[PDB]
Amino acid sequence: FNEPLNIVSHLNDDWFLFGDARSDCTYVENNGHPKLDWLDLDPKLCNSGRISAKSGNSLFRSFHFTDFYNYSGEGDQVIFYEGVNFSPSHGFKCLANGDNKIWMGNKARFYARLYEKMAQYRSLSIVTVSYAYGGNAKPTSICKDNKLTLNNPTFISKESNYADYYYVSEANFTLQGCDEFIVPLCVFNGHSRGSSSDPANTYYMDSQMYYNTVTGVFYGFNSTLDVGTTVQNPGLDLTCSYLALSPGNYKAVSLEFLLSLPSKAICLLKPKRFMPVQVVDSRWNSTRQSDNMTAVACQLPYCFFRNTSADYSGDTHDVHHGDLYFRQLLSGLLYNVSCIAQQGAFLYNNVSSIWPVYGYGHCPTAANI
Amino acid sequence: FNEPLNIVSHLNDDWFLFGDARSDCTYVENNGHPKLDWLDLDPKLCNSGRISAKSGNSLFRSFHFTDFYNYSGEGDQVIFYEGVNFSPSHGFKCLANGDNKIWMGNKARFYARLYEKMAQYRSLSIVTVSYAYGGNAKPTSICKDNKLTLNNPTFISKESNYADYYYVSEANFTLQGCDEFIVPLCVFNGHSRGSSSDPANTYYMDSQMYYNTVTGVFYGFNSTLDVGTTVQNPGLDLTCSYLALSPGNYKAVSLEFLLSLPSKAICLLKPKRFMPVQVVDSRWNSTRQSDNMTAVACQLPYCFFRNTSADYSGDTHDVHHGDLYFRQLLSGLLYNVSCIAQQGAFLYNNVSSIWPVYGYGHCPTAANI
Ligand SMILES: *[C@@H]1O[C@H](CO)[C@@H](O[C@@H]2O[C@H](CO)[C@@H](O)[C@H](O)[C@H]2NC(C)=O)[C@H](O)[C@H]1NC(C)=O
Ligand SMILES: *[C@@H]1O[C@H](CO)[C@@H](O[C@@H]2O[C@H](CO)[C@@H](O)[C@H](O)[C@H]2NC(C)=O)[C@H](O)[C@H]1NC(C)=O
Ligand SMILES: CO[C@]1(C(=O)O)C[C@H](NC(C)=O)[C@@H](NC(C)=O)[C@H]([C@H](O)[C@H](O)CO)O1
Ligand SMILES: CO[C@]1(C(=O)O)C[C@H](NC(C)=O)[C@@H](NC(C)=O)[C@H]([C@H](O)[C@H](O)CO)O1
Ligand SMILES: CO[C@]1(C(=O)O)C[C@H](NC(C)=O)[C@@H](NC(C)=O)[C@H]([C@H](O)[C@H](O)CO)O1
Ligand SMILES: CO[C@]1(C(=O)O)C[C@H](NC(C)=O)[C@@H](NC(C)=O)[C@H]([C@H](O)[C@H](O)CO)O1
Ligand SMILES: *[C@@H]1O[C@H](CO)[C@@H](O)[C@H](O)[C@H]1NC(C)=O
Ligand SMILES: *[C@@H]1O[C@H](CO)[C@@H](O)[C@H](O)[C@H]1NC(C)=O
Ligand SMILES: *[C@@H]1O[C@H](CO)[C@@H](O)[C@H](O)[C@H]1NC(C)=O
Ligand SMILES: *[C@@H]1O[C@H](CO)[C@@H](O)[C@H](O)[C@H]1NC(C)=O
Ligand SMILES: *[C@@H]1O[C@H](CO)[C@@H](O)[C@H](O)[C@H]1NC(C)=O
Ligand SMILES: *[C@@H]1O[C@H](CO)[C@@H](O)[C@H](O)[C@H]1NC(C)=O
Ligand SMILES: *[C@@H]1O[C@H](CO)[C@@H](O)[C@H](O)[C@H]1NC(C)=O
Ligand SMILES: *[C@@H]1O[C@H](CO)[C@@H](O)[C@H](O)[C@H]1NC(C)=O
Ligand SMILES: *[C@@H]1O[C@H](CO)[C@@H](O)[C@H](O)[C@H]1NC(C)=O
Ligand SMILES: *[C@@H]1O[C@H](CO)[C@@H](O)[C@H](O)[C@H]1NC(C)=O
Ligand SMILES: *[C@@H]1O[C@H](CO)[C@@H](O)[C@H](O)[C@H]1NC(C)=O
Ligand SMILES: *[C@@H]1O[C@H](CO)[C@@H](O)[C@H](O)[C@H]1NC(C)=O
Ligand SMILES: *[C@@H]1O[C@H](CO)[C@@H](O)[C@H](O)[C@H]1NC(C)=O
Ligand SMILES: *[C@@H]1O[C@H](CO)[C@@H](O)[C@H](O)[C@H]1NC(C)=O
Ligand code: NA
Ligand code: NA
Ligand SMILES: [Zn+2]
Ligand SMILES: [Zn+2]
Repeated sequence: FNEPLNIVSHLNDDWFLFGDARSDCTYVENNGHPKLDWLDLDPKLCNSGRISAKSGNSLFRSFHFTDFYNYSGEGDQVIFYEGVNFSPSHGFKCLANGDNKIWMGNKARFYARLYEKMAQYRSLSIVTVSYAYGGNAKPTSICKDNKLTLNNPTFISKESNYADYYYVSEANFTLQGCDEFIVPLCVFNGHSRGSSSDPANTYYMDSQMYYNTVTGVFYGFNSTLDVGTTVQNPGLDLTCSYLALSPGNYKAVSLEFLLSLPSKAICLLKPKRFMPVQVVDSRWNSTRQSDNMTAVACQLPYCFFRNTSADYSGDTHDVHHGDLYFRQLLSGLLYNVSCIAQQGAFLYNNVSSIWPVYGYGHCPTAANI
Repeated sequence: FNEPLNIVSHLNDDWFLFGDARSDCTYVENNGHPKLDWLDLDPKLCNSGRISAKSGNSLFRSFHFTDFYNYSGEGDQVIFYEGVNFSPSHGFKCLANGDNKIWMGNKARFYARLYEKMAQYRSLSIVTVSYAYGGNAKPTSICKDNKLTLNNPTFISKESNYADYYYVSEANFTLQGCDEFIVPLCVFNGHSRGSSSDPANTYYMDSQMYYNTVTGVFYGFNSTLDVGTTVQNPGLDLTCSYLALSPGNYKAVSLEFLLSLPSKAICLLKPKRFMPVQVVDSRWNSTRQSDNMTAVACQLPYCFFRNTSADYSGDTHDVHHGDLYFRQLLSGLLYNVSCIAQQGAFLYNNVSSIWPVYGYGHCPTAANI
């Protein structure tokens, strides 16, 4: 009786879900498909006011790239069912001889910070960050490929009067109107190039730091790897850490190569008593390559991870949308449960065959009578 | 039935207590006092092998000062009953016109890091940290008063050939043999002085950073305050942050004033599934001044704080040792409890009048039947 259920759910109506096409009731198509057949989410929840979901997008994608959706929502119990729209299938690298594995590392670090913080705050949104820069140089899109253009962090070009990239540069940015801010601090970790026409032996070791002008605390990232931009010595790409910062005026200081600074932040608002987030595995049908970086990110005590036992097997829309087992996993959002724990959700508050571990809510005992 | 108990306890025999005189069975006195009358700990636990406690000491005191006890112990459920041996009663400042409130801030930040980490590791000890320094200058005891001498971090003197303190200096240190290390990164935040004979208008703005040579990550602290070393402009003292670092070779870089680096670290070993620490309020009889910095440090989800409802009222030894209510609070270490939660310990695993919140162990229900 009352065994843990492999679902995501909620203790009361104070919940919120962040998603992609599989939770996006506003997507439109014109064909002979059944209505809303791309959904894993139950159509009854489309008008709940508790969903922020966009076909083709993810939190990581909107945070870093020009393909932007303003994910926003507030709840005590926060659930995520997204991530797949930045995966190894996309194969993103900043440069021709870059490394998607670095980008998978970035994915894991971003989601780990996000989940940790969303166990402690009710409200999430994505805000623009402005800068003040004393020179005439403008932003440059150093990191992109044929389908995605990175725009966070911003990279400022070299000033015209400088002959090389061995310069110090800086700009200030303001973080205002949120309790905490997640921003990226990144570096090209390796031997960077100014231009293709430069001598083979001239390269740069990118350095970047952010400095709080009031408190005087700074966090920094220097290049240490031997990887580069050529076929002979490949592997250079953009490594990012994700910092949780208090409101204030900040100084971005670059000691070598291009200045970078945040253009977007995750805005965190309204502290709550600690409540773990729930994360649903977000993957393709195995005809495409997926990753487990959200699983790497989802750790105790701040996150509970839920997954099915099968390939993602689309019903009518295509192979990648409308899976029976993910539909059943999400069906727990249709009702309240007594307790949400590591093993799953416990429907009833009284007795179970299994002891809940890391239980939240009104949890049952597994004692006799 | 089975209401939460205001005690510290354990789920099984896999527990450990860090303490001071009130848990130290090895202290000796020669008088007409009853045997072991300074203890709050039950004498039955003196030979348990689960206690690391020293009269006159605390974790913070041994971490920072020459009055050192090698606190060491391992357990799944970790309990702390210490802290009072660095308090406002001691009135410690690095300098004549310093600020004990800065030192209380340091106390809170140290214990917050320690409690957080001891919810995630079984084993704690204090290890020495060595350095490599390319100059001839030796350590100097810049921070002390009439009863305490700070020795962590170490401060290296100016080289003889330098005329002033506007120099860059560095030294490397190795962290080896632990899974993680807590070390202090500190700065004199204000207008520092080279010497009393210097012109009134010459002062220094202390800067310090630690840099991981392999990964290239650095963490830094610059001076920003206007406080100083004189009666006219007082308040300068040593502000410290407490960093959790992985094993490796590190570089301490000082851009101004004296170079500082770790001489001691908290050695963290043996990852465990998340289990909150229990902290007992550590204060004097109110004839002396206490602080609540361990309470500020003890936050959810990593720590449960326990306190009595009375002044600390010593029985026979003196006013500061052997309190009835603290004796009863610690008596929970004599037996196992089913569940340890935010409200207190629940003895039985089946039913209670109260729903456990943030429960660990085999927790009861408050449902009917
Ligand atoms: C991080 O990288 C920067 C940029 O290369 C380093 O700054 C230079 O360091 C070298 C020697 O260490 C000096 O010769 C340069 O004059 C420094 N400044 C500039 C503006 O180039 C910086 O030292 C590195 N950080 C650490 C902690 O080693
Ligand atoms: C932290 O403080 C150090 C030491 O004062 C700063 O280093 C100096 O900065 C000024 C201008 O910002 C330069 O004129 C000096 O030449 C710098 N170097 C040295 C060795 O004095 C450092 O800039 C401060 N950090 C930040 C992020 O502002
Ligand atoms: C090419 O792949 C994507 C896209 O990159 O936008 C992925 C979307 N999937 C998710 C999970 O967000 C997919 N949406 C649906 C309803 O099929 C869309 C959609 O097929 C196209 O925008 C229109 O065909 O395409
Ligand atoms: C496309 O390849 C590269 C190159 O290897 O030359 C990548 C460089 N980026 C890094 C991180 O090493 C890029 N540098 C700048 C400052 O834009 C240069 C540059 O854009 C071009 O060579 C044009 O000068 O191009
Ligand atoms: C002066 O205060 C202290 C000390 O600074 O060491 C505090 C000790 N208290 C704690 C809680 O650790 C106290 N211990 C006992 C058993 O009385 C000792 C002790 O009185 C002296 O070492 C010997 O009298 O003195
Ligand atoms: C005792 O007072 C002070 C002072 O104000 O002169 C404190 C200084 N410390 C700070 C942090 O400002 C100290 N400086 C050094 C480098 O030792 C000097 C110095 O020891 C003496 O003046 C002897 O030169 O003394
Ligand atoms: C996103 O929505 C939030 C909530 O209204 C808002 O504060 C924020 O400025 C928006 N961001 C962008 C980039 O439109
Ligand atoms: C950035 O802030 C610093 C410190 O307050 C200031 O000195 C500097 O002038 C600012 N930068 C710009 C471009 O205004
Ligand atoms: C993610 O996948 C890798 C490679 O298969 C594996 O080593 C790792 O344990 C996985 N992590 C999680 C949390 O599932
Ligand atoms: C989820 O389950 C599928 C099928 O069992 C498996 O391929 C996938 O690796 C699992 N996800 C994670 C993050 O381990
Ligand atoms: C993908 O989805 C289809 C259709 O649901 C399913 O039959 C198949 O098992 C899945 N996997 C692969 C590799 O085709
Ligand atoms: C969930 O509980 C709330 C009260 O906390 C109630 O308003 C709501 O109707 C419940 N939801 C369902 C689907 O029964
Ligand atoms: C709960 O367990 C205790 C200890 O065995 C017992 O005294 C009590 O009767 C039990 N209560 C119920 C409702 O089973
Ligand atoms: C403290 O004890 C531990 C455990 O034996 C040991 O590893 C460490 O080196 C000791 N530290 C000092 C400073 O004696
Ligand atoms: C400290 O390490 C750095 C980087 O590996 C090295 O360049 C430097 O020589 C070392 N310092 C000393 C004093 O050996
Ligand atoms: C500590 O004491 C201060 C001053 O009385 C008070 O403002 C603060 O709330 C206290 N904090 C805790 C956690 O008890
Ligand atoms: C513990 O209780 C005493 C007496 O009620 C009180 O003075 C003290 O401030 C309490 N401790 C904290 C940390 O609040
Ligand atoms: C301190 O301890 C004594 C002796 O136990 C007790 O009577 C008194 O109430 C306590 N407080 C003060 C301020 O003396
Ligand atoms: C606590 O439980 C353990 C078994 O987990 C047992 O060995 C021990 O005797 C118990 N302690 C007491 C004081 O009963
Ligand atoms: C637990 O609660 C459910 C729902 O009311 C009920 O069906 C069941 O009989 C209860 N079990 C016990 C032992 O009270
Ligand atoms: Na840079
Ligand atoms: Na310094
Ligand atoms: Zn369709
Ligand atoms: Zn005595």
